[PDB]
Amino acid sequence: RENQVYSPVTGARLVAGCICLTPDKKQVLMITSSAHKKRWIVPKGGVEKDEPNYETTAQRETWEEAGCIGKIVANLGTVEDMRPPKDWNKDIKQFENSRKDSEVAKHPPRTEFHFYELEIENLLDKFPECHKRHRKLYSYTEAKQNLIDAKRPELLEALNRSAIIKDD
Ligand SMILES: O=P(O)(O)O[C@H]1[C@@H](OP(=O)(O)O)[C@H](OP(=O)(O)O)[C@@H](OP(=O)(O)OP(=O)(O)O)[C@H](OP(=O)(O)O)[C@H]1OP(=O)(O)O
Repeated sequence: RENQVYSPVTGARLVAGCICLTPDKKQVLMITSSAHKKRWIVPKGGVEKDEPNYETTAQRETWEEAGCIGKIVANLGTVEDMRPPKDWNKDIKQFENSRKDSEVAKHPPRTEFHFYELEIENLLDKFPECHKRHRKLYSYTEAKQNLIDAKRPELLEALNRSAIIKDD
């Protein structure tokens, strides 16, 4: 429903999420997509009109989607979902070409993500989406490949800004 908040500039939907790390920072918590049962992503969801800050949305979504509780130790800033609209590929105009580079035709972002780094304090076996998704820890290398397989580079960018140990 329209409790959703949008960028007043780009009309992008405003989303907050967490990069949930283990205390040793060797692993990150991932959840399976609802629409696509095999795509592994990280907890995130739409900011609602009542919510006073992005941290609120991020910790609410981390609980609802991944039954995870922890403390926010870092602001990982913003990343954007620059996937083109559903209109794309049945359009006449598709790409915009430079002399030494190629780009997708200029379009507004779908989503603006505000990500936080969380240190996991507890994982509970029961949470609101406990039967709708799976949830598992992955090393950096495993995590990175999951996000490419999920076709979500903006989520990998968020992961890369975290303190996750990448030497594994
Ligand atoms: O609201 P959210 O943040 O929880 O995200 C929902 C959904 O939002 P909605 O509330 O408007 O339905 C997204 O729709 P858009 O905002 O992109 O239009 C959808 O992205 P999509 O276009 O299908 O793209 P992909 O599935 O190919 O990535 C996303 O798929 P995932 O991120 O892969 O899981 C879903 O995640 P969730 O259901 O939690 O697993």
